[PDB]
Amino acid sequence: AMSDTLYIKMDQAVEITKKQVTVGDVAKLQCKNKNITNRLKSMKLLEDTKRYIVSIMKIIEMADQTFQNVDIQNIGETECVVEFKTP
Repeated sequence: AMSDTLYIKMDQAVEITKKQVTVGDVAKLQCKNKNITNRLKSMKLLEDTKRYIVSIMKIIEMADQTFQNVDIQNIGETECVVEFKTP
């Protein structure tokens, strides 16, 4: 019986030019099991069409909803301001 440990360090603020912001645009990830971070890196958090705050709990809900035996350890911020450029 093996649980994967996922380490999350979210940024405080992020400037984004893109159409979509993903978990990886917002936080650095580490897991020994790369299937975990590869999937989570790319998951849509939100799509552009000014600034949107992301809660760590949203990312955790997502990981818990996506993955089987993955417990999370939060290393970083709990709230993050994403601001879209291209004005």
